[PDB]
Amino acid sequence: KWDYDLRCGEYTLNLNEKTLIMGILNVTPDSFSDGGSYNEVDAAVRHAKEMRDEGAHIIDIGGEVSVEEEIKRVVPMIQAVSKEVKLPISIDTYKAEVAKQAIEAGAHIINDIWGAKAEPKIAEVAAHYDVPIILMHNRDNMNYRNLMADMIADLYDSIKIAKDAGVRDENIILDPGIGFAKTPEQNLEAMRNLEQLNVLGYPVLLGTSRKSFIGHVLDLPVEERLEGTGATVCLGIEKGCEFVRVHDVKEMSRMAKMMDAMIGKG
Amino acid sequence: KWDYDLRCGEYTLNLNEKTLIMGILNVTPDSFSDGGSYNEVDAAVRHAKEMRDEGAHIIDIGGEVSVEEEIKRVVPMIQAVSKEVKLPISIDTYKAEVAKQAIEAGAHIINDIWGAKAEPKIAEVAAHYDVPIILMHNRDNMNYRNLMADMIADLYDSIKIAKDAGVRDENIILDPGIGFAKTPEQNLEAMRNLEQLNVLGYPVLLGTSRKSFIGHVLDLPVEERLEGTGATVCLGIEKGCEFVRVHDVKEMSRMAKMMDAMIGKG
Ligand SMILES: C=C1CN=c2nc(N)[nH]c(=O)c2=N1
Ligand SMILES: C=C1CN=c2nc(N)[nH]c(=O)c2=N1
Repeated sequence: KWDYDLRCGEYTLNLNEKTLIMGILNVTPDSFSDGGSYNEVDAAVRHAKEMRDEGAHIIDIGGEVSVEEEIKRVVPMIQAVSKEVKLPISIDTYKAEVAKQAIEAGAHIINDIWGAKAEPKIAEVAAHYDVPIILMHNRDNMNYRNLMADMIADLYDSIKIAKDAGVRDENIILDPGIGFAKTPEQNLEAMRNLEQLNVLGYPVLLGTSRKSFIGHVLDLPVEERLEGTGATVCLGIEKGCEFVRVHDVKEMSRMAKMMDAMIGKG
Repeated sequence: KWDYDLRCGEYTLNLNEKTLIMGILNVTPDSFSDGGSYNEVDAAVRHAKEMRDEGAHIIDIGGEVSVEEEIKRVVPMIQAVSKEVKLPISIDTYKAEVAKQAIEAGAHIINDIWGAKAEPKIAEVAAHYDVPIILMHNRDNMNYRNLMADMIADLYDSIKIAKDAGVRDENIILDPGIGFAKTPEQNLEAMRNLEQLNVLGYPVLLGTSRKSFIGHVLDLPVEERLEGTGATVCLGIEKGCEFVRVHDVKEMSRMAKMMDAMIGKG
């Protein structure tokens, strides 16, 4: 199906072998420093190692409240994790300056929850360093005419912005942005029709881990949503996503591996 | 989709509302009695109550090594669970005599892992008491020409046997019999093509809980197969099964409920 591998730098990710697991890194900050402290960075490195050991294929590191200090927080973490954990790293920001810094520090993938709409300059950064970028569907409103058709239009608006900056098709990944700009019922609708994103011809990453719509369905708090997240990950993979962004790496990695075997992946 | 409810006796089960959960009852027998003892029956009642509280919609009670004493073991359990747990009960046997007894004792559904091929008389019992019967795919060999097409042929051979005895279409349920007469790779194939069973027009029940093919994929022992079973339950429901037969009721009931919401069931 995919005639190219995801090229990340020192690491390369096969898209046909298996559903690739993106581990979400804890960011419990130090109430005492501007960022960089030992307790903060060591908990971060510790979490990455655990996630690596539980089957994560990528570590996702997020800083999100001002620009200049977002770098201070996230830069020291990328430096330590990239050094001590042999996995590609993605920076969860939508800020151009931030992204530059993070790749500078050793991040391999950009993760923009605004799909280059918040700060289009980020796309230039992406093209510049030749890294893969994740373009999530988002918008500042919920007034959809046709949810799915609008998501695809919105997404395509991100691709245009990215290609116009020189981003290669092979370094583009899409995300339906579940839990963003969508009502609980709209979140279910996107899930139910996720396979439509495939027509755009790009690897799709899904991120539904522990989110409120799972809560709204099950009536369960964030810590009780492991079975709910599992359902959305299974249905996601059946509908053709290549990546999942989860908190419970051990559990999700197991279901993902079983789905893969069943649906003939790899 | 289904224009009739599953009529069980005092209980009636809706097929359109939700994926219905079948709890597998523990049968740890008393090494000291022929059957009926307090420790054996009380653990049984206790397990049923827990499963009811965890969201089970049916309790499945199995005796399986001789005919005359299978009744001794399973009859006292049906009597106590039917009295103390307000849920329909299914008897997991393939033996005509056994089935008669169990419904006599209060069981509402028959669960035949040989699909009326081991003892066709069971079908007569089913028609006689007007109870729903589950016809599982099975055979004494693994020499398939075309797995799916043979399963459907084999299954249809069970339906013929059942209808010929007077069983009404509405009291017929099918099961692909995962883990029976199939290699691990064939178990994955049946899973991958489960939606084909739908053309026969009968509610389908899937039973994959903790089975060896999950083990063969994950390389994990029976007690470590909760995420693996979860994958097969999610994919099952997406492919249109109306029932699942699981051990981990709390967990499976949660994923099933989330799938239901996502795929527009209910
Ligand atoms: C809460 C968050 C933060 N960053 C994300 N990034 C991506 N790509 N997808 C998500 O669902 C997502 N959720
Ligand atoms: C191990 C067992 C015993 N009885 C069963 N009964 C049904 N209907 N389906 C199964 O998968 C099944 N597995």
